[PDB]
Amino acid sequence: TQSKPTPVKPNYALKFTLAGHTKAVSSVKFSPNGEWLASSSADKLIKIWGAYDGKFEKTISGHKLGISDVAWSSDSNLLVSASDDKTLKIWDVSSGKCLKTLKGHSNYVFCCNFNPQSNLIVSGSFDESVRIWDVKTGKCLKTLPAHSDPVSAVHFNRDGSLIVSSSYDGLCRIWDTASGQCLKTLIDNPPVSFVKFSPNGKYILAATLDNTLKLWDYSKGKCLKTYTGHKNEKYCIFANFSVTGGKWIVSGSEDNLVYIWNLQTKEIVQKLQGHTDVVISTACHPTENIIASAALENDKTIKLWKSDC
Ligand SMILES: COc1ccc(Br)cc1S(=O)(=O)Nc1cc(Cl)ccc1O
Repeated sequence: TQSKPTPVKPNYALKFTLAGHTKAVSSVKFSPNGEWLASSSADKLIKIWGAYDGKFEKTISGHKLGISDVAWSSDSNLLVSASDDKTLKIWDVSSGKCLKTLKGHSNYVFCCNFNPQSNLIVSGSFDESVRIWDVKTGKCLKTLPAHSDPVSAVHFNRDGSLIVSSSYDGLCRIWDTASGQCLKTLIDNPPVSFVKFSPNGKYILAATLDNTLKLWDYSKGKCLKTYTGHKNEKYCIFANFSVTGGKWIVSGSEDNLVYIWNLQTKEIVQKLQGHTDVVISTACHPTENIIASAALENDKTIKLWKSDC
């Protein structure tokens, strides 16, 4: 009498629009505890918003130029941001203040993430390097000469033992965190604009600037699934796994829509309309069927969408 729900499609609908940034939004992320959404922007600001109701909570300031990415610690108490001012900053969310400024990159910092233990941060920069930083001291532990063009994404796996990086040089590389040495290079060679590890730890989801998302088994070098129909030839647009309800892949797009695909069949199951510029970033809530999306400078808003499945 116990049955398994299996949705053909979700029904995400617009619930709230979050206004307040004054330039393009660059990233949105839900806190691990589900309570908050953080956004970053070219306007040099981080904003915090209620994850369930969209209500503005606070602004966090101090970078001297625009910000490309922001990421939460596992306990939801810290943020790290990556800026054009060549630094990362670690923030105490409660106080709103900067704890540490991570100095060492020689050009814009584009991407960042804590490891799950949250004692480390990983960054990637226009300077073509990946850096690994100690949270407690705020100092650089390792500099990896990772790529030969800007680094577009960095992500740790679930125990922090591996980092995956992507670059406009066309490569995805897997690094051993403890030693900094490369375990594998995945290779046409179109620019890779986003990558992250999959929920089961075995795959990487990679976006390339040829309008294509691919799910790769990184150990076998085999592409398992491919998702198309969206537009992505210019911007580094995040992609997500939606793990709370039906199994979906989510991404923004240069045609101003959020795209959602069936993980297994690869068919588009919904397109979310409402933004008025490129949707550069999307995020999926960790426990509820909620999506956040954010757009470039003609729009400058974040939208929260909710589904029943
Ligand atoms: C547990 O893993 C999840 C869970 C949710 C999602 Br959305 C993706 C993954 S996965 O990408 O890591 N594994 C996977 C891949 C395919 Cl192609 C088919 C079925 C799968 O469970």
